Amino acid sequence: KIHPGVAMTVVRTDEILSENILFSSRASTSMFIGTPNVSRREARVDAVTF
Amino acid sequence: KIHPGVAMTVVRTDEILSENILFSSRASTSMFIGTPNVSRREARVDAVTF
Repeated sequence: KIHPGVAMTVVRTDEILSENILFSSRASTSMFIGTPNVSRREARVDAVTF
Repeated sequence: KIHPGVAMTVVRTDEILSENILFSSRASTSMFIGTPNVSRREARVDAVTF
């Protein structure tokens, strides 16, 4: 336990799970929404999937 | 053609084509019958199979 003639600096990164807030003003972003589309995958004997 | 000192027993199986009679009583089973339905399977360079 003798000190050599050179000192050190240590560096280590740590990770946090954090819970945030988000403010957004009124009427800030504008959206344009379309009508959706259907399409049927071919017939499976017991069920049909759209 | 001298007898070796041991005999042998030979086993064969044989197949017979035959006609048959099947008797089934009255109302022995219940058949439930669903509607027939169609779906495409391939499309080759020339034709389409269903």
